[PDB]
Amino acid sequence: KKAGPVQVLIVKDDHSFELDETALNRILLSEAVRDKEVVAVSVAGAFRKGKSFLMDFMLRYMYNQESVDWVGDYNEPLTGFSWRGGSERETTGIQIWSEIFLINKPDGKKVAVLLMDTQGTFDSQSTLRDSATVFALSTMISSIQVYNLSQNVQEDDLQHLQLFTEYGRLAMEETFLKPFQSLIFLVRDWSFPYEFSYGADGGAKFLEKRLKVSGNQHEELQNVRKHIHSCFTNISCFLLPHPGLKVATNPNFDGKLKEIDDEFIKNLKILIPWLLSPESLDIKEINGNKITCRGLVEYFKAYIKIYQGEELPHPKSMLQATAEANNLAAVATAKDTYNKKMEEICGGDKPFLAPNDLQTKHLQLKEESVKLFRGVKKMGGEEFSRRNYLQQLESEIDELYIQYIKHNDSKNIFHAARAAALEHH
Amino acid sequence: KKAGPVQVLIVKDDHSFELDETALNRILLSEAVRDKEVVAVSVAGAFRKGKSFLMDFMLRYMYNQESVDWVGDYNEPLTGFSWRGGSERETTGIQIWSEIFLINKPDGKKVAVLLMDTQGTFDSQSTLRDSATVFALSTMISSIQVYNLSQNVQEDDLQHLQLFTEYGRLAMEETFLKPFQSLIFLVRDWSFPYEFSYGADGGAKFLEKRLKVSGNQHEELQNVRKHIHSCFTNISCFLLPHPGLKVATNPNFDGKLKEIDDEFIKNLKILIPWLLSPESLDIKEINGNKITCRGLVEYFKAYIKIYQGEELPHPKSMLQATAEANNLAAVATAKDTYNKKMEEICGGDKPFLAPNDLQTKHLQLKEESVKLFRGVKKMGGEEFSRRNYLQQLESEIDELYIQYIKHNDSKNIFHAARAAAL
Ligand SMILES: Nc1nc2c(ncn2[C@@H]2O[C@H](COP(=O)(O)OP(=O)(O)O)[C@@H](O)[C@H]2O)c(=O)[nH]1
Ligand SMILES: Nc1nc2c(ncn2[C@@H]2O[C@H](COP(=O)(O)OP(=O)(O)O)[C@@H](O)[C@H]2O)c(=O)[nH]1
Ligand code: ALF
Ligand code: ALF
Ligand SMILES: [Mg+2]
Ligand SMILES: [Mg+2]
Repeated sequence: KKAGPVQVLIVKDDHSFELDETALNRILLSEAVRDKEVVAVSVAGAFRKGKSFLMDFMLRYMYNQESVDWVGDYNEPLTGFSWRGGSERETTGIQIWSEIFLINKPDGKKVAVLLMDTQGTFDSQSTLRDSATVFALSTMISSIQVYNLSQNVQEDDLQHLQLFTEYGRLAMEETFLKPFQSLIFLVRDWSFPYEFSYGADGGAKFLEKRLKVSGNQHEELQNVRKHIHSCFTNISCFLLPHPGLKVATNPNFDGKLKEIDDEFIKNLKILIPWLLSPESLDIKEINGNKITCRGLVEYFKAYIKIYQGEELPHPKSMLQATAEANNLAAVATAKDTYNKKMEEICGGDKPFLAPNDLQTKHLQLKEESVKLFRGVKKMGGEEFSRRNYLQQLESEIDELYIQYIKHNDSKNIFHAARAAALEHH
Repeated sequence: KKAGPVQVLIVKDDHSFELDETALNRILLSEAVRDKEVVAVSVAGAFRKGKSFLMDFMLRYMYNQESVDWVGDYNEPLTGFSWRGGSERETTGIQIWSEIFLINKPDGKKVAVLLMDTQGTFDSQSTLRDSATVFALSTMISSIQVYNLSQNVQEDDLQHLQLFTEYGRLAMEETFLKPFQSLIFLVRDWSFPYEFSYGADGGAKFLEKRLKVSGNQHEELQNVRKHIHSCFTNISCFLLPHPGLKVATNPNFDGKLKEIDDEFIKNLKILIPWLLSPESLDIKEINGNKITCRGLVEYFKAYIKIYQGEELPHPKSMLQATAEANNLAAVATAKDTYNKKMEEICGGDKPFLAPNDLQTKHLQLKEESVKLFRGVKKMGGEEFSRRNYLQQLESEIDELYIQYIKHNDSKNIFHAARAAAL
């Protein structure tokens, strides 16, 4: 059996997740690797952006780093993880390479290298939770996360990175250390080498500016950068040239280097050993402990079990989350107002109210609190409120009303009995 | 007296917005155009994606429409709205062309055409509110919005469009009609003509598949699409080839067609008249009324005034907004828990409680509700909860306690004169 890609995290059609433990155990629990300290390299980011393609050049280096020309014969097609053109996603879930690479580090340590390829985020078959779970899991498992971006590092990219890494952090053991190790902002099709050079040095200068935290920036900009810095012990950036229009657009392209732009190739041959050379391979650490292949299986099972449950808050889009916050805040105000107004008429220090007098004032105050809730301008507007929050508000007000019923009754328990006795009299 | 770009929506370093009303009035209130029905064409989308570059080719068409060679001499630099390479944003706010084009529609109606160029969203200096205000205002003002995207239409693109259009709808008057008119998904650097042909027909098939609502689709995917369809009376899509690496990467490139990929040019010459030909020009309508240039000016002013205040909720990042929702929900659960636990000992059907016992049970139940609040897993971290919600929750529980003191005291009454009489 030849080495090949192995699907380990499956996303089902109903957006539930399954770990193929058998497949994962077969690769990571073999006698040759299971007790080896593990290096886990992942690539993640927006879909359809060359992630699998890049990983297959990483495989070439992993297999041929001892040869003079690891990058390959210029007529050799690019194989391994499945990659292709087209606007529909190819990789789903998380796949790993079936052959764990045993690599000697300069300090004599023999480490196991795992390569992890991921479903691109934001394809139109996936919920936000699907995309967040894949990104979070790949970040939580990897010791090197290659965050693959197109053309630029935009503010929505940083917000997505923040959301996905937060989602990962929420599923992890509490720790005083940073949750993750190495992040690489890999910018595909960097177009401004005259501004910042292709490679890791122009990348570092670009990203140093782009991620810099200033106490004088708007807190929204500050906090996304603070978050990202807090998550990773090392953050780097590599700017890659466009690979040429043949790579991007020719359907007959199959990965041959003779059809890839030369400056892309030069930088690819710098990028890959920079990421993967024996010196650069950071052993995976979780909660301050170096992890073996066997222990990584355990964390993969632990982490996925959390995401298969419902302990964590659901990832929400900007509009959904803001609409919910807007509605939650207005429900609280409307209910608080109903409470305070009811206290004015049937608080503990107020006289007993006849039941239909209490009912009249409750119905009026309930209506006033519903009109107040409805009047608050909220994202998603009236339709989202009515379907998801109005019934909750009216129901909770009703509950408060029944409490006030009992409070009020307590002040004159014989009201109805005495009334009936007196009506006869 | 040369036409040029005019900054009308000014964005300041403090993230405030200013309308240059003098400049806007000078352009759209002149005698020749003030009473004409207006067509407003905007381009909007992520920053650094060639929006101003595109609009400058729109300018060439708008001036040289009658000519077969409107695209220009192949040695002519591209001028108009400022465009350039570099990773840092150039256009800010909203600028318009100072010359309003007068066009005869096929039915003989003469309309005024306004061209709007916008600050790309998500640049490194902008809050989400900044980006949403620009995108929403340009959508609310334009009758044709070219949503300029790079390479593909991704689900986050649809979510951004939903957020920005929702933010626009929030500032508009209630209506029984769709709020906006024409939207064009312009996919720059479309790389898969073997899957969907370059141009409008390939774009239509591609976008139809992207925006289709299906019954078996997760409702989160359904809902963003239903929103987008509910917002626009016409949604189309154009797939544009990459312009060539020189356009993308050469710092001396200045817009000469001779340095632009011929297949890009071929589709560009189809795109611009497809967008801007007299038949294509959609007269701006707001809530079912066609708008004039003078009417459009008032809406510029009215809409920005709404965004300049705080009547509306602010757009927030996914994490910020989720953290707030998570904490608001946990606060409500904590207080609701305290309420129901207090009802078990001081509800109307419970006996009078000695004040010291009530205090002790309050203190315990408050602490339980605070522990509940703090233990609930939330986005944003424990410090966000502690700094922004914990003390208010404790204070609100303290207020509820006082209500319960009064309910409890009502159960221990003694009237000395009544007792001595009894
Ligand atoms: N524009 C561009 N295209 C690339 C690059 N690298 C690979 N491609 C092309 O991008 C497409 C998607 O590749 P793939 O690895 O399957 O993307 P993935 O979905 O992110 O894994 C293929 O057609 C590749 O030839 C790049 O750096 N820039
Ligand atoms: N890749 C690519 N670059 C383009 C395209 N159109 C223009 N450009 C380049 O994009 C860069 C930014 O253009 P500009 O109009 O200032 O972008 P804007 O910020 O969206 O207004 C310039 O270097 C243009 O030469 C396109 O279709 N594809
Ligand atoms: F679109 Al992909 F791996 F991100 F096929
Ligand atoms: F980056 Al821009 F106009 F969107 F300069
Ligand atoms: Mg892939
Ligand atoms: Mg611009």
